[PDB]
Amino acid sequence: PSQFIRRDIAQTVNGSLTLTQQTNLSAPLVSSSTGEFGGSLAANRTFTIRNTGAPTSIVFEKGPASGANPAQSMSIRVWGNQFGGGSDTTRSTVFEVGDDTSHHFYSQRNKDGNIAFNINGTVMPININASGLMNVNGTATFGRSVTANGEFISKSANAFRAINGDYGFFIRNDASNTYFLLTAAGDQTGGFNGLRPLLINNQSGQITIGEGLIIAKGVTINSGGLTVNSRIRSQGTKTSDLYTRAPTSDTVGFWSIDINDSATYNQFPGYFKMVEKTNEVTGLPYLERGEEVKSPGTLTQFGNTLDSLYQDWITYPTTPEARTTRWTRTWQKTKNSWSSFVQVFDGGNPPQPSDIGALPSDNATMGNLTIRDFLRIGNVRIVPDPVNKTVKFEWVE
Amino acid sequence: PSQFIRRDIAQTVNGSLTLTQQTNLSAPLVSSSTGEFGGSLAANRTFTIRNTGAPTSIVFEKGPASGANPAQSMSIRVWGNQFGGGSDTTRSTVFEVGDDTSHHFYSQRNKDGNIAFNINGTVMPININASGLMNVNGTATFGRSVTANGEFISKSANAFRAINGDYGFFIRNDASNTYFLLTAAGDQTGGFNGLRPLLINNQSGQITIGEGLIIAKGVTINSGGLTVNSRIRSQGTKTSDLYTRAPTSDTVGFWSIDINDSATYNQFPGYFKMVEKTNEVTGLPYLERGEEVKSPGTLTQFGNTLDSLYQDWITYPTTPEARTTRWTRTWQKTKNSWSSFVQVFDGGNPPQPSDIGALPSDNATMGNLTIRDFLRIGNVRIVPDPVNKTVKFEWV
Amino acid sequence: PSQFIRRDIAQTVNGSLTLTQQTNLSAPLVSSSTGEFGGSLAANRTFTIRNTGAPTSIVFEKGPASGANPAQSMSIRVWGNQFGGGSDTTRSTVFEVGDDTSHHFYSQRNKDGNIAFNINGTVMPININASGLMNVNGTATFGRSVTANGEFISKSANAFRAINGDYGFFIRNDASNTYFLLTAAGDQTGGFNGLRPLLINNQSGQITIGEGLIIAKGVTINSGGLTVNSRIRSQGTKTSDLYTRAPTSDTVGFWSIDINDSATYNQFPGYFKMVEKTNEVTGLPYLERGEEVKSPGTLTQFGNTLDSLYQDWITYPTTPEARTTRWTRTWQKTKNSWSSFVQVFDGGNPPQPSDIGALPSDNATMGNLTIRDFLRIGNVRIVPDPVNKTVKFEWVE
Repeated sequence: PSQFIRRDIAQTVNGSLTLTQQTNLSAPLVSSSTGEFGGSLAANRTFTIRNTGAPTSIVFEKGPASGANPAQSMSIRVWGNQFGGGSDTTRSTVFEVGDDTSHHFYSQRNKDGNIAFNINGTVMPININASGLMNVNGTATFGRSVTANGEFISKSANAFRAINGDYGFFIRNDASNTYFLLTAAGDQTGGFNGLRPLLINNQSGQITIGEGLIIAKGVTINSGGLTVNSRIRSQGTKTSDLYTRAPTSDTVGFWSIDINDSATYNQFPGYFKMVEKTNEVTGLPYLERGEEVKSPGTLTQFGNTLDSLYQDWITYPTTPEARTTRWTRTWQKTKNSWSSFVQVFDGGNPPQPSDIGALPSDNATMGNLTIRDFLRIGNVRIVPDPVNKTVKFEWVE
Repeated sequence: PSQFIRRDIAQTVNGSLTLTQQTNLSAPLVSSSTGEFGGSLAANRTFTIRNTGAPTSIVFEKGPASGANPAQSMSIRVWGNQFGGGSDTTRSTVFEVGDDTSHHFYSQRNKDGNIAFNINGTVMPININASGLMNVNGTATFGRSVTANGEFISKSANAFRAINGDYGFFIRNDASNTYFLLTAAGDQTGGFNGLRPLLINNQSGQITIGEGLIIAKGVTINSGGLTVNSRIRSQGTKTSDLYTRAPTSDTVGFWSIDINDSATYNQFPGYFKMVEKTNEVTGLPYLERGEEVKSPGTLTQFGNTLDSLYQDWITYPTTPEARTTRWTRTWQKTKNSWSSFVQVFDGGNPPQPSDIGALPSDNATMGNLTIRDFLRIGNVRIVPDPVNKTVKFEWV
Repeated sequence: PSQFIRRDIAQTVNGSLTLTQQTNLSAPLVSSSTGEFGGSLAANRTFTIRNTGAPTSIVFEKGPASGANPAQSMSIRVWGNQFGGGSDTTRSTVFEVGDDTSHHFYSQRNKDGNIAFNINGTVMPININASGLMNVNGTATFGRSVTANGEFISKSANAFRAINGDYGFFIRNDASNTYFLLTAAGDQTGGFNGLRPLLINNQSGQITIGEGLIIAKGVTINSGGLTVNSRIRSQGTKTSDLYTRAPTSDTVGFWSIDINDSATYNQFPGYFKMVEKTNEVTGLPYLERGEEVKSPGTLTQFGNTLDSLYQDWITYPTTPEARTTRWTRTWQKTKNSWSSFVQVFDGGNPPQPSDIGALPSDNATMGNLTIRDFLRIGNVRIVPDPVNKTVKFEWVE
């Protein structure tokens, strides 16, 4: 009648067909319902998951817990919240991959049009090459060098540290001063010890070096002077020829030298032996200069130029009866020579009557003497007697 | 004939069927055409998108703009340009994910066989662990420490900066000199102010410290000497026992001490009062020594060693008629003592006849004198007369 | 009869049907077998790949090597090894994308529940924003500034380097000392040259500056003193008023000045041209002062305070007959004046009899003299003759 199906015209089948043989189609299959295949599936070029009100997804089933199967099912879901009316409408288009516990990753176009790729864990690339910015909130470690075309800036008080062997060296800006500091040995990442090698006042720029300073190749203080607690050893260059050496631009200035070798000090002036004499009349001692004796001594130079330069020589005693005598000379640029050392006159080295043209206090001899008022010999006074053009001899008493 | 579908052998059906009940299959479905399901679809194990000349893709539709739908449709496409597509041939195999506007990301293998994973925006992981290298073209910020097993190199003139509080401190290599510099207060990322704490010349390595230098625990200049503009205060260690103090390795050298306290300066030589007298005969004045007067003074030492060491003591006046006198002594290592201070003779402090063994210029007494030529008394010469065995007198 | 298909009840079919027109479904399609579509395919909302023991995948075919086709096929596979009984069972759930040669990338959740996203090559984002840690094993390069809230630490002996123009400057902790060093010109990334600008001893903190030091705005040594090899030029500030200038807190201390200009040196003491006289009886010479002659000289100051301050003036000869004479003075704080310069007495500049109140040895005149024992004139001794209350004459031969 029409309870059987036609091969030639359109037809509506109201019984469930089971097809036990291969079904072939050469025209569109259009269903308003589901498809289920117990074997594999293939289609040409494009698979489209259609959306009529809910986000689209692919589900990868986990299957039995055996072989190469995963522990959880996963999905790809394409969704957003721009149209959902929540407190957040900024997740405009999201491609999210995850399992039953949480997403693994997603890409997202924000409502602002920018794209994010979120990874819910650790990203493990080989190389990284980012065209834009980097931020990293946690600790960072690099296995090799780090080069920047810009500046390195630290907001940590301990800012820059170099660790090698037993010690950390570091630069610390504590807001008041910037310090160059060192760790205890074996505490290389830790705090500063008690050493204060160098600091810089952040306000004034003034530097304090706290554990001693050695300088090679000269020092010049341009301004402000120098204060020293509590001695200066200005050590002159000691040469065999100090007695005759012309100064140079390198040897001008202040220094002292200990001339302690006889080959040198024998060329220099000595001390003088002194004999303590007694004035017969008054009993007061006076020193009579005796023989010169060569001695070690200190040579001290002063003055800063090849014109302005002088020296002092101060003998020091090394034998039990040795005395000390000082001597002076001045550099004579126009003569290209040192003046001859002259003796300083002092209470240990007094000028002698013959040095100055003074009559000795006793046992004296002279060419001539003029007496205006009287000469007394023993108890006789000799006085002028001009009225008789002679002298009177007055026995006293 | 029969135009009815045989239930028993192979049948080509040439009208459109419309199946209202569940359709079961137990053998392959094989179509040369499209499929469209208005409900969900499932398959076992594997889904293959066949490629007969155009790249394969999955399209995820956006649907109506409501609920949890995305604003744009997305696609996964597997494509390349090694065999076509304009000028680039190096993108061999690309797995691209994106929306109607642009890709979000892709992986590719290039023609040389290397893999890139491109993200068209911000990658936001928790941790990063890269086995190879890193390049970042833009500014970088780190929330905690940054440790490198290698060196940190900056190609920026301002190279390394430590900011804390009001100030940035920084090292600047300007190509000529390397400077340690400071910002103005509250300009911590900015340029250097006028301070010049320290620079190093890049050619000579000579250092200039520009805002003063304090040093503790000693200074030694190994070579090249020292030049100072424009004074040196070498301040000796003032102790109560300076008069008797033996030098030590610490106190040898040059210094000066102001001995201003009588407890100490009373131990040292004073100045001498002096009275100007006039020689009656010549009219020429001379200074006659009187009482010693204790006085503050400057003690200055010279010499660098326990052998080579001497001192000067220069009194300074603190009362209106006070004079000034210098005194000297030498350290005597072998006797373990300072020599006694001796007075310096100078124009303000001349020797006296008593110091030198000389007769005073008048009112004098002596034991004996010998006169070779003549003794004149008033206007009479007393001379010897051999032809008489005595003296003779001669007027004028 | 039942050689045709019934159109109104359930019908098992055992022929192979070939449908040449569009097939329309309005109820589920349920197959135990495969599906293959030579055109495109679409479903609504969800696609599920079922798993009955082997991991699920999608395969994207490369097709012919033409147009916009890829060089290799790709797949997405969701798989694991937790259940496989192998030596690694930690890869619990893996979402893996790759081609015929290898994976490109994968996400996984491990057995510990943590997520990794592995990229088998170079990750190329625009920006990076990591909420956790960063480790990079290879070389790192940064195009702009690098700012850390924490400390920068290097474990490299050469730790921090600033390159500009021809030179690298760097800080090197070699485990013994920390050095500030410089490259040769044009070797900006290389080793140190021979320069030693600054180093810090890691154990003591002592600093050595090796290529000279200039300091401006003053130096103070708080402790430990100063040693200088091998001279000190303490250069006083030379003003026109040095003769009368009161000291100030800036000018106290030790210095020397070369007073080489007559406008200034004519205000200071001169030297004396000396005149040699000869004792008539001994033939021994003695010097006395001739004319004073103004001269350039060295002015040297000593002392540290406005109380404790003195000066020396040492003339230097600039002509044949010129001689060096020294002069001294003391700052008198309570009088607010320098003492008058007084002449130093020395061998070149001895005191005269008239300076000391001594009788001249030659050609002397005095008011009175008392002789106790004898006066001899030529060959006659005049002696006290107390027995005859006079004086006795005694010719001596």
